Amino acid sequence: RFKTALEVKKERMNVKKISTGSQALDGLLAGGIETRTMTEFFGEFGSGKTQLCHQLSVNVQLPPEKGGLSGKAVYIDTEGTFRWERIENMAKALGLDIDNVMNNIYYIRAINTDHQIAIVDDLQELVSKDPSIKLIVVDSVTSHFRAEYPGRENLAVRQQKLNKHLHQLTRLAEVYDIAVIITNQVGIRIQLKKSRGNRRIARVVDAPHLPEGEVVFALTEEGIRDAE
Repeated sequence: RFKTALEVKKERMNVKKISTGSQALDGLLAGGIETRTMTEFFGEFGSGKTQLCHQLSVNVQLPPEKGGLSGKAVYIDTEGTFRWERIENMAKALGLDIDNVMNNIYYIRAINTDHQIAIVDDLQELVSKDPSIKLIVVDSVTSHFRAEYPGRENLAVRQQKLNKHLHQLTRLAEVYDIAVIITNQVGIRIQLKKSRGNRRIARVVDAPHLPEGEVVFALTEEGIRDAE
């Protein structure tokens, strides 16, 4: 039939969140990763940030009753650490179908700063031609900017470009209703710190709607999960 754009906004405006696989982490996130928002995970190598980028990429495919949005993911690789083998282990843990899972994850390595900005330019067309995409992950988003504008001498210029790039990401998330996650090796900012063994701690460092505080979770062979 013939609708009004107001009906279309009401029918589509509902809060969409994507589970991390850990109930505890979800709690810290008021349910999970949210569309129309950019969420950053930052911390040291192995703190959990990239692993989360792999996990969320599969969970997004899960139906709503299982924590996903029956959507697809784009995984933009900055330092070439993306491993399908991890995606493989995770979709297996959930009993999902591997070839399909892997099939629903667009992937690309951004080789340098200009290619990284170009890719992000191109996503509108991609998410435009394919409405099933509900997740964009940009791992180590600052990597190439730090390597291309090194030192506190170039600090200001670096801040300038990055801010611009990250703005494009926000615009994308809000106009197309997509969840964007960026990670950094160091609206919502989450620090990740190594705890004992495979345990890791997550704490809200910036998020006006999220209660400040931290939680504990684990990096397991099956994926992101609650610590034993």
